Amino acid sequence: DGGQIKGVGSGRCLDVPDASTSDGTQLQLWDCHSGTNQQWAATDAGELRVYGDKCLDAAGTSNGSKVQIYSCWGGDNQKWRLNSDGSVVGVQSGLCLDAVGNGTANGTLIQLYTCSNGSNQRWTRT
Repeated sequence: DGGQIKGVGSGRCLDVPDASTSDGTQLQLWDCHSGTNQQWAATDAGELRVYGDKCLDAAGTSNGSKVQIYSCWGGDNQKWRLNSDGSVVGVQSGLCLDAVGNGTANGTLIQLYTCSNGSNQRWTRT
């Protein structure tokens, strides 16, 4: 199924730019809508999937590491702990899904960053 993942601080949704299906495409914030590029399904394997067959994927384990779409393979960089406080924590990195530079505008990129309970690190279903 899946649905929107909205950033608390920005009021904008986790969005694959231009509805690309290309592996390595970095995620962004965008005004929320019903496009398939904003529908994320949480799986039992700990994934957040878009298009049914692409995984939310941490390209690295450090602060500033890009968060991208990528073909699913079961790796720990494609697993996310969905905490009750809105944080979305990468299993491999222990870092939070984070809107780059505390940005809120359309096109703000998504990265990993130290969990700090920031509004740019809190994510809600709608």
